[PDB]
Amino acid sequence: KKRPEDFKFGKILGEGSFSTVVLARELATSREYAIKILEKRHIIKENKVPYVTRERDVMSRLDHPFFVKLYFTFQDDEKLYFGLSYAKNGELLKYIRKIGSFDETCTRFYTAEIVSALEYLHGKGIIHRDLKPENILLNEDMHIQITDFGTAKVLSPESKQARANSFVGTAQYVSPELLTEKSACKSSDLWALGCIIYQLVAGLPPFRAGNEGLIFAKIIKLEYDFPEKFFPKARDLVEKLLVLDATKRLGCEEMEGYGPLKAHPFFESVTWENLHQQTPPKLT
Ligand SMILES: Nc1ncnc2[nH]cnc12
Repeated sequence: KKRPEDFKFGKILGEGSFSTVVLARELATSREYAIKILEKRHIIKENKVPYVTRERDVMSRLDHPFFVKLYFTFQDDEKLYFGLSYAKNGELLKYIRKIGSFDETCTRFYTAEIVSALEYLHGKGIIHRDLKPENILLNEDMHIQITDFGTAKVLSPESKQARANSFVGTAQYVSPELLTEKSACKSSDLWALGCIIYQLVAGLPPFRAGNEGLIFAKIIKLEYDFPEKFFPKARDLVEKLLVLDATKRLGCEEMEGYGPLKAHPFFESVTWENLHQQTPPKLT
């Protein structure tokens, strides 16, 4: 292949430090895409080529309903273009802020979608490393579409790699092992999941401060509290995820993976099959 003139560009969906995402319609098919556009001069000058390459390589591996899809890539002299699925309802974070928190049914449903997504991702040997509500988009049907793969890692199957050495993430969601051991693992995403479940119920993530270093100090000490009213089985689940030892988090490989996590009592009423076809509960 496609070229820019094959599309009609509409509204700007997002502006980042080195990318712009624009809604577009492909003329020959009438399909809508979110097109992420990178200016080559800028990505070269600012040493972002590895992250752009990583995003393309990781997204090309993914095929599951709970991820943003990469349908095509093309470039011209100035720019690289990634054709992505359009998530019309934007970031999960927007809904947390607006409603303040989610009821139990909605927490359960969205948590189950995230767990299903992570099961798929980790089953492919990929760590996200920057899981957070801003990176969990919502499609027109209000199912999740996880994005932001330029800081993800494909663990090498040939070496049975478990640990990744790049320092990436977001302070509120970063795992203690990355801070203290300088590496992340698949279980690092389970720590982020714990933060996210907490945030859905309480309205804010559990380790928070106006300076990143203050957050790091709390993470490494497991310094957080629950508000007095927090759904008890969700509290139990969070306490099984926000564990300093990454080999002791429910869902991790050392604990036999996603079957035991899906078996947690908080999920007793979830039907895991065809979750992407179930009608999400309305957010109120
Ligand atoms: N795929 C997408 N859909 C909607 N907004 C986005 N912002 C970044 N990627 C997006």
